[PDB]
Amino acid sequence: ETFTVKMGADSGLLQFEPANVTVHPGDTVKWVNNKLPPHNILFDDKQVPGASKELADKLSHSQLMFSPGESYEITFSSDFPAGTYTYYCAPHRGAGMVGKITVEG
Ligand SMILES: [Cu+2]
Ligand SMILES: [K+]
Ligand SMILES: [K+]
Ligand SMILES: [Zn+2]
Repeated sequence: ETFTVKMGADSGLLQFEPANVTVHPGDTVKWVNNKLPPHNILFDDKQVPGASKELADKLSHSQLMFSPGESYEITFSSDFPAGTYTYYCAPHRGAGMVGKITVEG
């Protein structure tokens, strides 16, 4: 299954929408650039299962997305550890533009 997360709410709020997503192995999360760009998607090393920097760096899309409809996807395959992956947008960090993917297992 694919879950679409908007970067910037339709309401014009600096939020990921939905901010919290629960996922099963094999699912994809697709971020779509929506309102009030730019946005990016950063996972800190201590905010993914096992605190793996190698994992968090692979998943982080640090490059800025400016155009509506730009997208980035992660397929959380069985290669991914179960647990929480907490992320944020650097440009809007002070606005609380944060999210969390929970991979069940
Ligand atoms: Cu943002
Ligand atoms: K993070
Ligand atoms: K940062
Ligand atoms: Zn860190």
